[PDB]
Amino acid sequence: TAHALKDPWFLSYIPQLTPDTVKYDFKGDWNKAKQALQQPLDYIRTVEEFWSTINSLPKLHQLGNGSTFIFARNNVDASYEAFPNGTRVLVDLYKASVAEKGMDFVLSSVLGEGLTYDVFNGKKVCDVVRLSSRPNQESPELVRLEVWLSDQLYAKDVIPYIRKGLNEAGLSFTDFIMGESTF
Repeated sequence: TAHALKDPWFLSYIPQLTPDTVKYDFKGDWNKAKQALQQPLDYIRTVEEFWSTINSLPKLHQLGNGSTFIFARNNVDASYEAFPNGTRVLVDLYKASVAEKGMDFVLSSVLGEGLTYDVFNGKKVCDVVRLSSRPNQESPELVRLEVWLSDQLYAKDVIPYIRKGLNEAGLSFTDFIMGESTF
């Protein structure tokens, strides 16, 4: 009937979340801007819900610069403070079209627990996936995906697995760039 995910995931939206907008809100306090700007969207509990939610998301680049979608395992807080020995595997997707093929690969791999059994040996290292509109002068449709890891030790294994998966999803070397930002 309804095919339950290993864990439910909470989907949230932060409109035009830029490092400059946190000046309008409390200077230091991130929690203030978060409580103010963040909108809840969906609670994804099943595979059927996952695909309706994914295949019904508004295009990131068509929402303003800095606009962010957050998928949080068991409704956890997507804050860097929550994962002290953690990191975030970055994927920059240059076109709007490739960002769609890339998001499908990464979200199915994470929420579908592909990463868990292929890279983490059954451990739930990933609890957050973030997607944001990050245009630049050269790339107006630029989208950033972030795969947050509980432990940095797995990043060196997550980067080639995601890269191979993206190349297998039909993305070339120029379609995306792999990155890493520690916590």
